[PDB]
Amino acid sequence: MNPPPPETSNPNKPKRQTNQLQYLLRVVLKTLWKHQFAWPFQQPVDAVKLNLPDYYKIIKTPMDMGTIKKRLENNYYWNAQECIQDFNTMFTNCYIYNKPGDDIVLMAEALEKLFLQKINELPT
Ligand SMILES: CC(=O)Nc1cc(Nc2ccccn2)c2cccc(O)c2n1
Repeated sequence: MNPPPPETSNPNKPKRQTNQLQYLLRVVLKTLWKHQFAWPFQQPVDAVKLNLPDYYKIIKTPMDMGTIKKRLENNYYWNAQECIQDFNTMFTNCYIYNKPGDDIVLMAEALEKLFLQKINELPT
């Protein structure tokens, strides 16, 4: 079945709220959330509902925009680079599990190119 989702709070992890992390929630995430290809990434992969029983045998660092959202809302991150790593992990997983030109990869590559032009400039 499905593994536990990644943690969205951790009381012994130091937390911070920088200007660039506010921008990742308020601006970067909340617009990517609205893209037409955003739905498969708005929650952890449900390997049971999707009949992908091999997903979590291949992917061992799962990540998804729904986890990132709760992490941003809970001030989980020390800095913006930690949150950007989570985004890249989400995109990289999708390219590892699937193959060039799959419908899901096209969705991810569309989000990823949008993600890059949106983080091109972060606040100060
Ligand atoms: C062969 C295959 O179904 N691959 C998939 C399917 C996903 N979500 C879905 C969900 C519903 C229908 C089809 N697809 C998916 C999601 C996130 C990351 C991934 O790597 C994914 N890979």
